[PDB]
Amino acid sequence: SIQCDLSAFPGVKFFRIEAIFRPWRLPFVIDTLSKYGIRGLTNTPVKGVGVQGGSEFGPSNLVDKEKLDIVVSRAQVDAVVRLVAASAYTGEIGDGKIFVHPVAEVVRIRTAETG
Amino acid sequence: IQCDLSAFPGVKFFRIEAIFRPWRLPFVIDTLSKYGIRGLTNTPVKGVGVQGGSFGPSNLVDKEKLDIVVSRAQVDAVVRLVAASAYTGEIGDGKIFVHPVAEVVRIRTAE
Amino acid sequence: QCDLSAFPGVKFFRIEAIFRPWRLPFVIDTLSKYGIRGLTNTPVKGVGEFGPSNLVDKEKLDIVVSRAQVDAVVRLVAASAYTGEIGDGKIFVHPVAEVVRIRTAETGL
Ligand SMILES: Nc1ncnc2c1ncn2[C@@H]1O[C@H](COP(=O)(O)OP(=O)(O)OP(=O)(O)O)[C@@H](O)[C@H]1O
Ligand SMILES: Nc1ncnc2c1ncn2[C@@H]1O[C@H](COP(=O)(O)OP(=O)(O)OP(=O)(O)O)[C@@H](O)[C@H]1O
Ligand SMILES: O=C(O)CCC(=O)C(=O)O
Ligand SMILES: O=C(O)CCC(=O)C(=O)O
Ligand SMILES: [Mg+2]
Ligand SMILES: [Mg+2]
Repeated sequence: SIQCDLSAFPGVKFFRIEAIFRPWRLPFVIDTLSKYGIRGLTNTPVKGVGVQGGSEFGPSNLVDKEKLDIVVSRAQVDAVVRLVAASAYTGEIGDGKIFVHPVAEVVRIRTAETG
Repeated sequence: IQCDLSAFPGVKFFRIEAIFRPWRLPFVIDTLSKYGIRGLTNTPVKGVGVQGGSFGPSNLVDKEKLDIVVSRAQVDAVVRLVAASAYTGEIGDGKIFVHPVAEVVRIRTAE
Repeated sequence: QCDLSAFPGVKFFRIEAIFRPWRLPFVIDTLSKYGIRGLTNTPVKGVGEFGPSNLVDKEKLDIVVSRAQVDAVVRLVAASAYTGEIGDGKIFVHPVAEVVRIRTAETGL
């Protein structure tokens, strides 16, 4: 099981899960998150390369990907990374990468509610 | 709004990322520009919050994102500015996230 | 010499550069030739009765690297995205907690 190392971020309450994967898997990934009860997410189309350099490389070799950013509590990181990795997986190069980033604060605009 | 940055001692810069209704973008940008905040970066995005949209990809709602990097001391004020201008009073107004930043470099004058 | 000392223990960092779109091919070429192991591109807009505003297209690169590579990569990006006129953009360095490769479940490294 995926175990994310958050030890260099003691006291951080919230993390951002940034998942970049094949565009055709977006509905699967979203269904898996919806079923788990995910409390929100943001989707952006991006382009990129990993270790294999696309397709040296140039802009023409960058490959279309879908990105999701999912801010979750610390306690939910591993579960959510695991769900997104499992849903996005095919077993071939280019299946994606997940970056976990620390978040200092969350503020709901409608209410001014923080934390 | 008070922002808890105690977990990041010694961090000098933060990124304020606001995701909000597209129609409020000109209001948010005007309020920030008038207050003297620069370096705004805008990306259109699609999303859901706690109510699960308008769930599947067709329930994702268009939103506008604005990212601004400020110093630690400026976070609370800039967060408040953004919140006040994005506000409408209805669910779906948006969220603001604050993120630590290690370093800032201006390309035109990089050493 | 990027000051990463408020991030003890953090292994990976994200280099985020926002710059003129016409410089994209050259930035990519430079990083490719130098041997970069990954990047992500996003188009974004800079913000240049309501006051007079203008949205200006820019290109964004996010490049996650190990600590040791941060200064070299920042230097190459700065040099390739430079024109010397006002409006060249900015580079930020952000801490990253974890990196997971989906195909393999491999983390870290
Ligand atoms: N170091 C990195 N920095 C920023 N973005 C990255 C990086 N590595 C990968 N990405 C992004 O994630 C996408 C998917 O990467 P990819 O799945 O090809 O990873 P990889 O490490 O090459 O693994 P694999 O060997 O399975 O292909 C890339 O197209 C790019 O958008
Ligand atoms: N946990 C999250 N992770 C990442 N993005 C999110 C998260 N929650 C909200 N967002 C982004 O912010 C947008 C606005 O969220 P919204 O304002 O609906 O927040 P909410 O917590 O549901 O507040 P409210 O009850 O006022 O609707 C979303 O459409 C999405 O793009
Ligand atoms: O993204 C792909 O579909 C293949 C290319 C790849 O894995 C890479 O550039 O790392
Ligand atoms: O974004 C909206 O307009 C309403 C939907 C919502 O608030 C949500 O999904 O959380
Ligand atoms: Mg790859
Ligand atoms: Mg909502």
